[PDB]
Amino acid sequence: RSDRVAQEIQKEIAVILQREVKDPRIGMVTVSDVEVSSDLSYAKIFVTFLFDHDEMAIEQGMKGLEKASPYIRSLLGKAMRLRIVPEIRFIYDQSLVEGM
Repeated sequence: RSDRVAQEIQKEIAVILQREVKDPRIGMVTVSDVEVSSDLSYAKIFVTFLFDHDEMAIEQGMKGLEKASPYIRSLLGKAMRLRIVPEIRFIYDQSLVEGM
């Protein structure tokens, strides 16, 4: 049943990340996927940043995301109305992207 939670979190965390994260060095934070453990206890949030050329900026953005994790879990909780909100971890997705 982790699929429903993962799908819901992807939907909702996308919205939160677009609205709450404002850092010009990384730009829009996009959610590429979400995986949730079978026990619905943990979630992995794969993300990419609009500006990905400065390695130090990417790191600072990933630290900002971890520092902001408790607040982000609180927003998910409100958005999803879950009794137990999974712990969350952010992972930068280095998968191949074309775009154009």
